[PDB]
Amino acid sequence: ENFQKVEKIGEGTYGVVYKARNKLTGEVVALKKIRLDEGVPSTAIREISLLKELNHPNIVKLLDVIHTENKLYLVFEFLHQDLKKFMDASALTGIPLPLIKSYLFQLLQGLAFCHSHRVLHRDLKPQNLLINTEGAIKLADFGLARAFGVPVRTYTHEVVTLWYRAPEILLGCKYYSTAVDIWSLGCIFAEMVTRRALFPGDSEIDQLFRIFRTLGTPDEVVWPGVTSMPDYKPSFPKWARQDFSKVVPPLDEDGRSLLSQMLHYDPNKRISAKAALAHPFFQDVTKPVPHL
Ligand SMILES: *CCC(=O)N1CCN(C(=O)OC(C)(C)C)c2ccccc21
Repeated sequence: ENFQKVEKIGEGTYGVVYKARNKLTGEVVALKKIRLDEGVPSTAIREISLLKELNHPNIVKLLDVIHTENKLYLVFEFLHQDLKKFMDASALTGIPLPLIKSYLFQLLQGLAFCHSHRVLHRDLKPQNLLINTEGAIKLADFGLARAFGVPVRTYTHEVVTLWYRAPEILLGCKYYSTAVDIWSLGCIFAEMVTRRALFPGDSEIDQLFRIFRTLGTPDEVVWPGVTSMPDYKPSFPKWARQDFSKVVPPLDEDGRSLLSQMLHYDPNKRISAKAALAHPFFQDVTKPVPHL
């Protein structure tokens, strides 16, 4: 083939991922084979084709797409570590706040770009945020969820995490607005600051109830229309809202204000990526070099 395996990077949502070298250019890449349940779906065709052109410095670059033997191989730029591993590596000391702020600022730039082209991620999580040794962070697998769907289990039966999923998806609404990615990024922001996942649910109802226990059980006052969501139940227990001061210490008041806006229940109220970039939390943002 055009690409020689270097080693297995891991299992992805849709198939195995290898670090590979392009024979002709000598470039090293992450090669994702997409295994689906007849030919590639025309939905997958339309979506993947848009992704080759959706280029930004905070989006992992899709270098090429090979479609052969009725299967897709997506060839991505290679980055050496993900945020999940970097957070685990930093658990004793935590990621320094100026670096958290830089990462959040760059991720919001990537989101602002994709959202302005009407593309969303829908499955943001620390595993698909990739970092280099210079200070950049990039969104991986952008757009793959609309192209292929989000499965309950991966092809190797691993459970797809619910910890970053927005409440409107958990309540069964099948319209995903760009707000779903702001929610996930807010959860990741809180996790970087506190060194603990914010809502580590292990089932859809456990995920919802963890959200409710922190933010209050939603009602029509805070989220007009919530009681019309397909999976809303009037019998959900009523929990009161906790103050964010207890949820993300030692984050400052600007950071807590930004977080609360990214975690509004109503997707119509939730801050957009563009507005979030103008928030005073980023007034003193810098681009540090990480240790790793
Ligand atoms: C999943 C569809 C959706 O966008 N919905 C569902 C209900 N909803 C809403 O306002 O419904 C009426 C009260 C107008 C019937 C709502 C509200 C906020 C966000 C998303 C939705």
